[PDB]
Parts: sequence; structure tokens; C-alpha cells
Amino acid sequence: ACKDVFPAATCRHAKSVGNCSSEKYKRNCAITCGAC
Repeated sequence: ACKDVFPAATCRHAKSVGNCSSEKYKRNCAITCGAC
């Protein structure tokens, strides 16, 4: 499974500023990024 590991508070920030490019919220938070 690729369920968002990090907390919604740490994943919500990403999109907020389009940080999807990063990995902190792309490898574990694939559900928030949109890779998996």
C-alpha cells in the first residue's frame, strides 16, 4: 500500500505551496502528491 504516512498537517502544507515536487510528501505521501 502507498497510504499517506506523514500527518495530514505535514502533507496539507505541500499542496498549499505546491511542494509536490519534493519527496518528503511524495514517497510516503503519494496519496497527497499524486504519484502512486
